[PDB]
Amino acid sequence: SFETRFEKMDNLLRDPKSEVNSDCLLDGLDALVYDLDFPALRKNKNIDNFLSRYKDTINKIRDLRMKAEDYEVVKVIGRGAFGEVQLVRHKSTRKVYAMKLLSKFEMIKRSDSAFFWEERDIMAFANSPWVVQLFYAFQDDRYLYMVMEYMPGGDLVNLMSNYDVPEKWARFYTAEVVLALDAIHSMGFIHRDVKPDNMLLDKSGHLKLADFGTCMKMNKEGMVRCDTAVGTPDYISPEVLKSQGGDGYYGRECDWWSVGVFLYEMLVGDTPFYADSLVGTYSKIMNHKNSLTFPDDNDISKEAKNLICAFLTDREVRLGRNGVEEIKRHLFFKNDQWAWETLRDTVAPVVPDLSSDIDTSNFDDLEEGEEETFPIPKAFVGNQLPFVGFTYYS
Amino acid sequence: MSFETRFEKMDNLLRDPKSEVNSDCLLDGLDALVYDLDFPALRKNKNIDNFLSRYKDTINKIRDLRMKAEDYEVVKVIGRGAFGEVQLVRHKSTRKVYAMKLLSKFEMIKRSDSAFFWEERDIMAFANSPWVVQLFYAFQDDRYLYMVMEYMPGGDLVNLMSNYDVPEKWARFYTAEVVLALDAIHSMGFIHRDVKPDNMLLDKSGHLKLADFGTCMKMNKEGMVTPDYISPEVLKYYGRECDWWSVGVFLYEMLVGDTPFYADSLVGTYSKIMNHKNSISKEAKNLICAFLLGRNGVEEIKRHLFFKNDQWAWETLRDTVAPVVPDLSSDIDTSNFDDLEEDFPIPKAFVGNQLPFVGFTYYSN
Ligand SMILES: CN1CCc2nc(NC(=O)c3cccc([C@H]4CCCN4C(=O)Nc4cccc(C#N)c4)c3)sc2C1
Ligand SMILES: CN1CCc2nc(NC(=O)c3cccc([C@H]4CCCN4C(=O)Nc4cccc(C#N)c4)c3)sc2C1
Repeated sequence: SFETRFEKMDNLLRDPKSEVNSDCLLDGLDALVYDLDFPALRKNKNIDNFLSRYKDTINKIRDLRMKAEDYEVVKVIGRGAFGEVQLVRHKSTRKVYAMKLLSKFEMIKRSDSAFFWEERDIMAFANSPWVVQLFYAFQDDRYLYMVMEYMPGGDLVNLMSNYDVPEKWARFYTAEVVLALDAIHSMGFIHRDVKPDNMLLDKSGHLKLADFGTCMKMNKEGMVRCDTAVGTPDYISPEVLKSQGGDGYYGRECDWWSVGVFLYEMLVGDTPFYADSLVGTYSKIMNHKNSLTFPDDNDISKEAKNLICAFLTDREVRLGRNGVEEIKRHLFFKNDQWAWETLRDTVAPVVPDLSSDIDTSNFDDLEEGEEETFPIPKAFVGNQLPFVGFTYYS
Repeated sequence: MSFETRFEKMDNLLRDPKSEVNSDCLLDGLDALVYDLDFPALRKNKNIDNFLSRYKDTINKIRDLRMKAEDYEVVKVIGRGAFGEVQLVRHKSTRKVYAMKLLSKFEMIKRSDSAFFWEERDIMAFANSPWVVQLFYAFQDDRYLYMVMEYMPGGDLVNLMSNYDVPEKWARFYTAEVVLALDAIHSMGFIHRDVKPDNMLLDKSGHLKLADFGTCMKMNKEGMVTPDYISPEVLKYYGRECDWWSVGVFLYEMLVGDTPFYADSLVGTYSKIMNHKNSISKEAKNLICAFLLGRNGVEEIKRHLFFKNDQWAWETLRDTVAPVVPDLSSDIDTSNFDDLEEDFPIPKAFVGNQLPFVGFTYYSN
């Protein structure tokens, strides 16, 4: 039908979740100009006639649509594998944001050019207080940019380093992670990277997850198949650690292992499977039945020890294997202060004392090293193609 | 400048039908990219493979949704050109009757003539003049370019001169219509470069309107930019005066019966044009020699003694009764059109054969 055709056709161009969205279609024309404008390629009569027709307008569009120049970089608050997070202020609106830039070169070289898609969807369409919001997503020939919600309270690895965390506080932050992970599992995702570095605090001192670059969409049975181990050497689970070609089948239970590791470091001060060599950690995780030992001097309760050991076991005997309510039911979470249904509405243990909209007291100082860039191509390579459709505004 | 104002201007370019980076033109890019990249040799590239696995499925969904040649039923082949043909079509859903021009993408890539259609597109789509054949829809596939236009049931002026012994009264009318038609094209900043009776078509009322614009070119700076109708200055930048030469050639052929510079060999015609100085009314002769004038303005042409008549006025010429009005029995009547017969390689690396056609798609209203 003619009428039904243009109803669906126009639906595909305004939809923010659509692959062929208005802002995603421009990314194609933009990447094409980036990848074709070279002397060797310009020798082609077809490539030359395209560039002479679209280079003029594509430059005007480059100035109009969101660019890195529109943002005033205040301070580098974080640093990752493929980039760094900066505290930015938009030059026109004067709004304060946290911007994460991802190196397109480091992504092409290391063949890791697909991890950002799930993170882009989760942050933009989560609609949960447990997830750091993504306001704008843009790009250029060199980087991918993610203009997100700024967390003035800082990361949790900054909290345990600056405070001697008691059990009362540990009870709160663990319960927040449990509720936050359940929200991610509700969207049908396994985080595969639960660590205090990814847990960030807002202006009120409440927890919300931030790095969703290790997330995977769960199947109808709540499982996932992976030929590659992903996470952090200390927080990684034994079933997801040995995950290789053939034997790489696991559910959401691997995310509960990382909660136990987190609670241990929160109370003991060190990770449970820490070793001076990275291979030593690997062997300790697989031998958790004999490797997991608590220090002789204890500030920690019997129920906290039970909750750690309930999480730090084999997948088939691990806590949370039969719903999230199984975890909520544990004796360690039984308290007089808060309730599960209204946990984010109660007062946080630490509330950040903020003097200005650009306060970075909770983030420890970092150096602002030279990077590599793509060589000129002798023929079409299309290095900008795996990034087409990343641009988001809504 | 400012954030809020940048989003308004960016949204304008996306909706604007005259814009190069229009909504329908942006899809052409993604469409051409899938056409040119989906090959085994190219799919060996990790970047090309990851793009196609992500966009080929959704682009095929769009190809079905967007306008196709399958949406129209071909009634009769009314015309034929160098790179294509003109067919009388009926849109299967709306049942509307149109004239559809096809252009071979292979013939354009081979012969290197992959830019002539751009002026033909802009003139027809954004003219908003009764003197220009309207373009309703413009679409494409991996094989052709399609131009869904206004159908002219009255036919071409070549058929008129062949079927009627054209008197001066008729010649005065059709010449004045061409003059008003060319003035409208010059107003848009375009020079025809090939004004001939084959390009002049008649509507249901018998009124003239120009159609073939493959020889046109946009005016450089102020106003500067095929045989026998070719002007000597073209032969060798020239202005809009070259189109007025072709009007005189047209008026001559309409009254005499033959072209003024006709020769049995094509080479002979070329020499006769350059030697125009040596190669049935006095006022008709005065006009033919005047064009062989109009350099200053169009009013100079209108104020000639040949155009002085009791029948029509220059301001209301298209509103008066035409000399010949086509007798049409049906919406698919092709009596004024003479009958005609009904009837690339896999790349080893990126060639981008669909790239000079990106941005051709147009949808009116
Ligand atoms: C192995 N492959 C799969 C997954 C993967 N993943 C990557 N990731 C990165 O390259 C990266 C860059 C900058 C920053 C971060 C992380 C780690 C440090 C803090 N951070 C925040 O995103 N912080 C934050 C996030 C949101 C808001 C605020 C604030 N305020 C801070 C990560 S390469 C890569 C490759
Ligand atoms: C060297 N280069 C110069 C520019 C150029 N140009 C070309 N041209 C073509 O390929 C072509 C195809 C079909 C039809 C026509 C022309 C000539 C015959 C009729 N016609 C109508 O366009 N007719 C009409 C146009 C609009 C409405 C109706 C009706 N009814 C009829 C031309 S190759 C070429 C290459």
